[PDB]
Amino acid sequence: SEIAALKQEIAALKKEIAALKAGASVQTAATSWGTVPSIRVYTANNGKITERCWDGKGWYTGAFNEPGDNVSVTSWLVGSAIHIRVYASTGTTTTEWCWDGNGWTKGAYTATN
Amino acid sequence: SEIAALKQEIAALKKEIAALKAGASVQTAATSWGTVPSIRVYTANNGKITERCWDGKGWYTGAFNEPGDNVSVTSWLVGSAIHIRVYASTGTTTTEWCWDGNGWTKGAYTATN
Amino acid sequence: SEIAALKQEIAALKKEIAALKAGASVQTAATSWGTVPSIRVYTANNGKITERCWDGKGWYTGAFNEPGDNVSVTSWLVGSAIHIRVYASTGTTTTEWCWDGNGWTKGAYTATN
Ligand SMILES: OC[C@H]1O[C@@H](O)[C@@H](O)[C@@H](O)[C@@H]1O
Ligand SMILES: OC[C@H]1O[C@@H](O)[C@@H](O)[C@@H](O)[C@@H]1O
Ligand SMILES: OC[C@H]1O[C@@H](O)[C@@H](O)[C@@H](O)[C@@H]1O
Ligand SMILES: OC[C@H]1O[C@@H](O)[C@@H](O)[C@@H](O)[C@@H]1O
Ligand SMILES: OC[C@H]1O[C@@H](O)[C@@H](O)[C@@H](O)[C@@H]1O
Ligand SMILES: OC[C@H]1O[C@@H](O)[C@@H](O)[C@@H](O)[C@@H]1O
Repeated sequence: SEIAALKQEIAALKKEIAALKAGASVQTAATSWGTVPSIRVYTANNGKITERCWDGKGWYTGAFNEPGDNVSVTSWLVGSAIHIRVYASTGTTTTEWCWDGNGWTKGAYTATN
Repeated sequence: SEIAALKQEIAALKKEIAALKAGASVQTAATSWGTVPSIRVYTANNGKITERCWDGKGWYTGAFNEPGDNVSVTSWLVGSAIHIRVYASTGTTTTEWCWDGNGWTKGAYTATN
Repeated sequence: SEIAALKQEIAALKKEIAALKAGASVQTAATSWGTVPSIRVYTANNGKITERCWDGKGWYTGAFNEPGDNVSVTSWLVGSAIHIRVYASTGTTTTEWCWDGNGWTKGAYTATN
């Protein structure tokens, strides 16, 4: 019956991986500012984070393009200038990315002192 | 020893799926507004997103009830009117949902132009 | 050929778990306040959530240290006092944690009434 147990094991093994990846989806983060408002939506997909932008008219693709399997975001206004920080994580490594009005740059964030 | 390798493989196979789903949990997103404040907490559970609300007294169930395995949220005030956008993702499909004071509606967001 | 199918099954079984955990990473949430600003970044890692803080000078470790596999956060100001709510989830159990200026405390949030 060992071969029959293998047939059952193969079926259980195909079910266990089908179910894993079936329930798998992309992960997003969002932030907004002003009264219009502007909206930025960051999507982690297959180890890549990309950005979509809304400034009142329609949606378009933003500059942000960095690696990661997970993303979070916060932002604040200095008067009307927007400042954005995006936290991108692969494995156990979190990288901070900074928008301060003139391009994305790597930030000072570290996970442990 | 092939049958013995199968016994070991079955044990490794039961460990590999137990560990996967054991570490699995629901995913949440949160937003807030005002000085009271009001709080909204969105929970993705088994392909369903639902909403819990706090307006200063206690917690209750909100109107939001849409499919998705992942959720993010942002909100803004126009004077004292709250506007909410919720980003719900299943597989590779992200759907935007809009609260503007008179019911949830599907938003214009798309992932690629 | 059953033993040969087992050799193939073992290879498929080692690929299916390698790929799972390979794509696995930590999950983060972020919030900010003021014009400096202050930033708080919460990281869920191996069932533990910890906190990193920025108040204008550099990054340091905060007080927050609670269990969970997933985290979300929101915050608001009452004048200049910061109030924070962190939502920590293990399995299907979401616990709210409250910062109101004098230590973290468990909040009134429940998932269903
Ligand atoms: O004008 C669009 C730009 O807006 C900024 O807020 C950032 O989100 C940039 O990544 C983006 O390219
Ligand atoms: O502008 C650069 C700096 O901005 C601060 O607000 C923090 O986000 C730092 O980690 C970052 O390096
Ligand atoms: O009054 C409760 C209502 O508040 C709005 O902000 C939305 O979150 C609705 O989904 C909810 O039903
Ligand atoms: O109110 C409808 C519209 O509101 C805007 O702010 C964006 O979120 C759009 O994608 C949406 O369709
Ligand atoms: O001063 C640092 C403190 O700041 C508060 O906002 C909280 O984030 C605490 O957990 C933290 O220890
Ligand atoms: O300060 C305690 C209370 O604060 C409120 O804003 C909510 O977050 C409650 O769930 C919490 O118990």
